[PDB]
Amino acid sequence: PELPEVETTRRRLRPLVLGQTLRQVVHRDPARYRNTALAEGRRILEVDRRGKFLLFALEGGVELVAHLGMTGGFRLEPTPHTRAALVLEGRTLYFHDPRRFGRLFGVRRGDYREIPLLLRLGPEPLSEAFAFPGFFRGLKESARPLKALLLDQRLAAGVGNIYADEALFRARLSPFRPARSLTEEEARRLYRALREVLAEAVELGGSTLSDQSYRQPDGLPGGFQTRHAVYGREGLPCPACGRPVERRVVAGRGTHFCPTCQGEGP
Amino acid sequence: PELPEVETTRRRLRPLVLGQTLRQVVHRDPARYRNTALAEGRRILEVDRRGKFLLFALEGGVELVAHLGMTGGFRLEPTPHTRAALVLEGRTLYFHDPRRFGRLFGVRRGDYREIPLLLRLGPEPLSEAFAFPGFFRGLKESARPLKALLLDQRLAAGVGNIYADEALFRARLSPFRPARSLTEEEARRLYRALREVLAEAVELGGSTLSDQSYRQPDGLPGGFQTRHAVYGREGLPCPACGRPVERRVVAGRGTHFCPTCQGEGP
Ligand SMILES: [Zn+2]
Ligand SMILES: [Zn+2]
Repeated sequence: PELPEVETTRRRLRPLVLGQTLRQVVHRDPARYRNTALAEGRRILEVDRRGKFLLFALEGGVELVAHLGMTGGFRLEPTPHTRAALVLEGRTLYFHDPRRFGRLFGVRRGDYREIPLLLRLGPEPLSEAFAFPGFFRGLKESARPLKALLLDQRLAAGVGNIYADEALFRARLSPFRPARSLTEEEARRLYRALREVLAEAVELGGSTLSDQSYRQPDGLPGGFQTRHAVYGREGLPCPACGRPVERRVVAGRGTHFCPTCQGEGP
Repeated sequence: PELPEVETTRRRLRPLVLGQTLRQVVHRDPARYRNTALAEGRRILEVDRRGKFLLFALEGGVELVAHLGMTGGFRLEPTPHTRAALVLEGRTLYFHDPRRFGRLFGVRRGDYREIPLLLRLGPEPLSEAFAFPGFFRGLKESARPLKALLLDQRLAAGVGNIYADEALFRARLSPFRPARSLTEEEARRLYRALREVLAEAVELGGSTLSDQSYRQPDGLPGGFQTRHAVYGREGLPCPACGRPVERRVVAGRGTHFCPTCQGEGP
């Protein structure tokens, strides 16, 4: 679940939760679900998103921050691996998290000292805060692989494997070359590709694949998967040159790409 | 402060905080003021008292429990020893506490796992629930000194040194005799005296001793100390027989009494 999936969740949850009192946050894991008691007995005023985090604005200056990791998603009905429940006046949201990567943080509005990942997040890719000047600066400030850097979310929040892979293919750039090795012309292509890929994905309700671990609360599948050029298409023809898409796993991280179009491969 | 001082605080504060939004509980001592963030951003629905505890009932099923201790008190103006502040929309309450014995507890309504005393407190002395049969039975089961049973609070919630001493004098009973040694007639006198002294102390707004430690919220002193017969009057004339009031200490525990009038005197 990346920015497009989480943004879709935010948009779909608003109609179902705005105005409702969050009666209780039921769970049995104070290590992963921190200070949730702070959020109880408060009316939900809004649902915001920062990166991949979901932030429920609660009456009285409090926020319930949700980290939807890599499985953790909210459902309208309980599941065998539901680890927490947000009990509202009219309905209940169940936190489906098979691999316990999810997190919840009851905090005073804006106080993210205990949420390091949220604290260092770069600007919102689809906002005016994500400007090319700063983007270019950040790239030249790093010698690490271009892909890896994008995943750190310091240059752009919410970017994961799917969209980094699709943006790199769109911009025709190797995911493995040094970030600072990019020319202004190239960096500009990636800047645009990243923004266009993310925007399109949001418009199509995100991507929905096989395992489909992550599901939207209404169960409506996304449609950006129909635009995937490389992600999840290993062995299939590159949509540009027909060459079989390659999937290389480096440092435990899998990356889809076309060796020909992205200047890599054997 | 004992039941009378705490009750006076409750009565004085209610007209000032009822219906007000508790915006924040300001302090920098999480050791003594625990989970206060739980109470923030909630309207104050009531200010209850159980024994010597003050409880602010907050919208959303939360309670801010306050234990004053030896020198704790809420003031309408800040003091050199203010340890915390309850910032309301219309005003601010300051928790004055020179000796730092006071404590604050933010808790879900009813969850007194951290304040067990609050769960075992006996009936409220000035209530229909405080009955003689139970009181008498409670005394007949103890070989411990009468006064110790008045301080237990499982028998008489809210009673401390001042009112135990004063009740015992009014009832003309030895503070040091075994609780069980009392006859039913003696027990009935102590029962009545205890209730009258507390009721009277409440009427006069609590007791402001020599240390001038206790003061109502606005700063005005209580006025029951003028009715004191033996407390804080060691060496002064008993008001009934003119003999010098004595003060026996038991392991850091003073007890004022008239030897002659209260069946003692060696
Ligand atoms: Zn290709
Ligand atoms: Zn006397």
